[PDB]
Amino acid sequence: GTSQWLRKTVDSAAVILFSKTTCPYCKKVKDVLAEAKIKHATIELDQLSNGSAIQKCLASFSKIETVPQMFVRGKFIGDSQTVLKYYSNDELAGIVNESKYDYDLIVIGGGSGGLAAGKEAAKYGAKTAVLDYVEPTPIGTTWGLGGTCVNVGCIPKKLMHQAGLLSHALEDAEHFGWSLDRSKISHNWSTMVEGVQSHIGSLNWGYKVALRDNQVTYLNAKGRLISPHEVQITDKNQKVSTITGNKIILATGERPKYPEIPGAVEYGITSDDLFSLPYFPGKTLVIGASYVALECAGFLASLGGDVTVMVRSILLRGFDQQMAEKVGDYMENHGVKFAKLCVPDEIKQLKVVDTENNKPGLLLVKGHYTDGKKFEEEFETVIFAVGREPQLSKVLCETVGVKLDKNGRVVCTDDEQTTVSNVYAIGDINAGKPQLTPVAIQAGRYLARRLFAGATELTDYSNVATTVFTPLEYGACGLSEEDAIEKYGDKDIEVYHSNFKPLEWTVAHREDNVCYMKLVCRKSDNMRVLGLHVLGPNAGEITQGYAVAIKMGATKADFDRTIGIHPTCSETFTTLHVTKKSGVSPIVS
Amino acid sequence: GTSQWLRKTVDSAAVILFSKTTCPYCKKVKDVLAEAKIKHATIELDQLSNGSAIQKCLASFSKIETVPQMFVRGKFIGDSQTVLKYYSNDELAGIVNESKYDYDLIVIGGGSGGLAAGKEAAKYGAKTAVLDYVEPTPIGTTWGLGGTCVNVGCIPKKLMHQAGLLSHALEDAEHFGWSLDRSKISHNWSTMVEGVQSHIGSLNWGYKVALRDNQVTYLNAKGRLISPHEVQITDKNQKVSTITGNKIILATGERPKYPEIPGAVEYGITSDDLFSLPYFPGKTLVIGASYVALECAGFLASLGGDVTVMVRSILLRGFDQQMAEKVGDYMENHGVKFAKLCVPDEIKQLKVVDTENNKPGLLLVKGHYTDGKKFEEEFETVIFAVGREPQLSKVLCETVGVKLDKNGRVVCTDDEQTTVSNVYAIGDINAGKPQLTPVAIQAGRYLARRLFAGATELTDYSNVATTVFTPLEYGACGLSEEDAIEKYGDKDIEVYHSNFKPLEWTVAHREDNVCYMKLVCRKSDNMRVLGLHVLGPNAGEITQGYAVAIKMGATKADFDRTIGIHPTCSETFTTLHVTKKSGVSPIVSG
Ligand SMILES: Cc1cc2nc3c(=O)[nH]c(=O)nc-3n(C[C@H](O)[C@H](O)[C@H](O)COP(=O)(O)OP(=O)(O)OC[C@H]3O[C@@H](n4cnc5c(N)ncnc54)[C@H](O)[C@@H]3O)c2cc1C
Ligand SMILES: Cc1cc2nc3c(=O)[nH]c(=O)nc-3n(C[C@H](O)[C@H](O)[C@H](O)COP(=O)(O)OP(=O)(O)OC[C@H]3O[C@@H](n4cnc5c(N)ncnc54)[C@H](O)[C@@H]3O)c2cc1C
Ligand SMILES: COc1nc2ccccc2nc1CCC(=O)O
Ligand SMILES: COc1nc2ccccc2nc1CCC(=O)O
Ligand SMILES: [Cl-]
Ligand SMILES: [Cl-]
Ligand SMILES: [Cl-]
Ligand SMILES: [Cl-]
Ligand SMILES: [K+]
Ligand SMILES: [K+]
Ligand SMILES: [K+]
Ligand SMILES: [K+]
Repeated sequence: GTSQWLRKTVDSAAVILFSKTTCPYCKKVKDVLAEAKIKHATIELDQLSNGSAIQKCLASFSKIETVPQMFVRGKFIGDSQTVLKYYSNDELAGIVNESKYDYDLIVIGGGSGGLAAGKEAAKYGAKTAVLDYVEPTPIGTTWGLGGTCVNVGCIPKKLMHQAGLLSHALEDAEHFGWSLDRSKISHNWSTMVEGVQSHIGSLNWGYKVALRDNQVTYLNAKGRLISPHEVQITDKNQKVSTITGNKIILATGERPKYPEIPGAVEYGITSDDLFSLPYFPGKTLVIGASYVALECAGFLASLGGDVTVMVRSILLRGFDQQMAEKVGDYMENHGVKFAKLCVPDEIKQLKVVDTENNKPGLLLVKGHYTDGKKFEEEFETVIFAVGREPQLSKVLCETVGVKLDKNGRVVCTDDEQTTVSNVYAIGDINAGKPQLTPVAIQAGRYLARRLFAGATELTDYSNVATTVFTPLEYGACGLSEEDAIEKYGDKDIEVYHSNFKPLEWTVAHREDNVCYMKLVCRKSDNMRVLGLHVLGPNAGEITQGYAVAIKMGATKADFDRTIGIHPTCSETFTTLHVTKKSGVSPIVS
Repeated sequence: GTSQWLRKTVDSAAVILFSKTTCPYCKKVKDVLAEAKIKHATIELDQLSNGSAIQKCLASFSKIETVPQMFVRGKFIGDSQTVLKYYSNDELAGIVNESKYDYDLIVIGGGSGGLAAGKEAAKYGAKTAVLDYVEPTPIGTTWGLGGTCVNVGCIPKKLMHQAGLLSHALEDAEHFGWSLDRSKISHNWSTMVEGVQSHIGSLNWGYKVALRDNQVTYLNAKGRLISPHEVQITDKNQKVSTITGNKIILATGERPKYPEIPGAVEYGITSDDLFSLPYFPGKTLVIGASYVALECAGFLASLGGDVTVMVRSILLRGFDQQMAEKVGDYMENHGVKFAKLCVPDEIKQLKVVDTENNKPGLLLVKGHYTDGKKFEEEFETVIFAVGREPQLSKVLCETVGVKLDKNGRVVCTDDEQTTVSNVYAIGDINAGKPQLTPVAIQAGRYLARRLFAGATELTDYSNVATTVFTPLEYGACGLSEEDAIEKYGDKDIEVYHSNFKPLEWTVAHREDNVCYMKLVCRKSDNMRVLGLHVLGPNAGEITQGYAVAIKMGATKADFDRTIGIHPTCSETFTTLHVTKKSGVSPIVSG
């Protein structure tokens, strides 16, 4: 069962060397290639279970079983003697560039997955193109290379979150003996946005150069797949040309949804517009209850905003709801208001945005609660966070035969492969996968290795940790309590929980018994940890490490036998004893 | 194999119930005991590999193989019919108190290990006493129940560390758009100490109540083992009485050493004195280079102190020295000066401490460098951090026949047992163990279970993670790079490293490529992680989780196959690719 792979590897590899670590002639070929700046895949037969078998099977393609053996785009070019010849003749350099296609890999979308998968392909000799185009938001907002995370996501939102937490640090400082008057300290939104944008601008250029450095051809162009190897590009001048590629990776991501109600698109904004917004939003309504909505509501309120969240049903749908409710209660006792069981019917305009004076406008939101009562209040700014969607109607002609699911997302096999043999899909557009930056990065790299370096390792999308950067952070890894109970049954679920108080909150006179953690375990499987959950400061930092134990199948005994680091929030995970079955209080003393 | 256990368990258990989960009369006995507020051990025979064998073996002690079966201090009390009889007659509270000894357990020392081991013993019906006495420092400083960590260690030092970090928070705030000038903001030492001591006072009281609530007899008394079951106590009035215990746990910990040079004891202080000090130390010398010395130097400097560290040899002896050097370089570019290769010869006094105005005095430190050159500078305050030592009775433990090693520490087996069968030792006095609070707690609890609840689980003292709360924190778990190379050979050691920059430092205009992490792995064992090391903010929070993966034998492949959380410092451990062998640079950029 080796030859299936060898055909797949040889034919799709751009430049590949079948080698050994202990082949003197394999060393000479490697050394030379590096001097000619010729990048390539290297598969070392002496470090594979099936080494013998592959040597004998190469005979099909090369007519010989020796090492080394260099291939270019499916074609055997030779052993060490033949490659050195072409080098001293200078015909080698032009041989490794001979391709049917302009490009070994075209990547449509220069975001988290695209950039990762392009840079990795180029490491193994792939003639690579990244296409990126940021279609503007309704009010005109646009941005540079990087994707959602870099420009309008993880990066700006966490920096603003940090702006938020420093507020409490100013509070905490007086109690820890510092002589500042927190009451006479205000926040300048423009100063903050200047700093955030400055950093994004440098990430934009950083990514431009990363591509240039690794000989990846960046085109600032809308790409459209008109057939399996043809990509139709459209540049800033509307100049429409075609470029050919062997392997196509779709990596186009998603954009914010707007509710289908009058005034939404005209008068309100999304996350896309928030992170470069030139004026303070002022009195703000966030419509939606996802991590984006509460993250944004949280930081706006911490920067002295008047913030209301309108929630259709529940907070953080898809997350453990005990933890979701605790996140919401924190925000509610710390200045964020909620309109529960409420939807928007209409956005009406009272004042237009004053670009002259950097003020926002003024809007009237009409809505209604589930019992039929009316909602009617003024807000300076209205942020929709009611979901994100792909639009491959833009990007793939429906006639190419890439099956999309009911929600517009690409249906892929376990190796990111679409219904077209040479076309792949990664990141937010890959149906069913968790919509996270690190997941788009590991998927994109691991795919590029499989295409261009004969790797077999697939991405593992299971037990992917997360962190919601609400004023009080919520980290998690694996199943919500409710999901564990549905899958294994209540009699098979043991839940260990405890409140805690960060030592930093003691002198600072913050709350006892609001920070909280639990382990959802499975009795019949040695109390296997199915779910880790924590609400407190630096939840991401706390949670991350445990993701490795959970991947490895950590049991409750594994948490117990580990010794804590003192003093930390994290340590309380090493001494949990109170079960939900016991009814004993998780408050601590 | 199993009757050996049953003898050991039944004999040493205070109150124990041989049970099953699906025994209706076992439920009735349990329910009743809980109503009578009678705490006890429960062993469920139907949840053990060896269940059948234990039922048949009870016949030696009880004359029967039924469940349930209740025992008190090695005496069979009865089956369910006999126990429900004794309950309705009210003879039952009587029967569970009968003891040869005043106490099932005396614990000498009410610190991290002692308090943990006493509270746990009482959970399983043990008649328990905790003795705690704080001998005052040379200047007279003293404190409440809780031990070194609570009053003089982890708690006050991290709170002062937090005071330190908020300095940077004030700086970072201006850049994130907040309208304060760091230059017009100073720190009040007394305000800070007031709040820290307030918190310690609440832990002092908290611990006193936790003991009372669990029916543990706290005695504020110097305890002394005069024989294997007899403990001689001496209260604040010098009233010298004796109390008997079945099992004795020594948990007396350590106190600061002073160098044998003139003026050290008279004119200078230690960590014990610092955390309640009524005046800002001002221009300060720390002698020593341990985690205490650099932790204390770091926070003093951050609170506008003029701080110098005198280092005999290297920073953080016993820790990975690449990481130790990087911790020191941070402190050096952030206001801490170092006198390298230097020892103190003399502390001379120029002014006495000004108790009138709560300012310090003034001292002259005379010392010398390893090349022979002189050292002479004025300091307002001089803190010794040159080691801690067991203050254990040095001849008494001999009279009793508890072997101490050459350094004053108790030589124990892997089950915390001393050379006297009924006497145990836990925490910093236990020779060879890591001197850490959570290690003292785990030791104490797991021992109390083994004595009073028939547990067999030992403590695992290996790969116990640490965190040095230097202004830039250093977390670690397992072997230093140099220790791994010495044990396995350099050919077999692969080291993955990378610099990083916290996103929080980007708008804040702090350093690129000073934060640093590495994984020391073993090539011949699937790149098994032998050591994780990290210098950045929240190092303890970062490090903790990985301690569990390493305990379970995490490989590099295990870190790679895990997906990162973005954006965090921790995630950079899920994508390390640069080896030290390759010579490629650790430096990064977005
Ligand atoms: C507000 C917000 C906060 C988030 N916070 C986090 C977080 O903290 N942590 C986390 O892990 N994830 C977070 N995410 C999710 C994360 O941003 C995404 O999972 C990730 O960016 C998606 O990667 P991608 O490459 O699939 O798509 P994207 O990063 O969206 O990249 C797609 C790119 O392709 C462009 N494009 C579209 N069509 C074409 C075309 N035809 N031709 C060329 N280019 C095209 C798009 O405009 C974009 O530049 C957040 C998302 C949002 C919206
Ligand atoms: C400055 C400093 C900072 C530290 N920071 C940390 C940290 O961040 N994290 C960490 O894990 N560890 C830290 N440690 C170490 C930690 O404090 C110790 O490991 C821990 O205190 C050991 O607990 P123990 O029970 O062994 O002894 P202790 O906690 O010291 O308890 C011993 C107690 O017994 C009393 N005693 C002694 N003899 C008698 C007697 N005959 N009768 C009655 N009472 C007696 C003593 O007065 C004392 O109260 C720090 C230590 C210091 C000095
Ligand atoms: C994820 O989007 C939703 N899925 C649902 C599934 C079942 C029931 C309701 C649901 N509501 C939403 C989005 C609206 C909301 O979150 O209230
Ligand atoms: C434990 O203290 C020491 N251990 C050593 C071990 C081996 C060699 C030298 C040593 N010097 C010290 C003394 C403190 C110091 O390191 O400066
Ligand atoms: Cl750009
Ligand atoms: Cl609860
Ligand atoms: Cl500084
Ligand atoms: Cl920070
Ligand atoms: K759009
Ligand atoms: K706590
Ligand atoms: K533990
Ligand atoms: K970084």
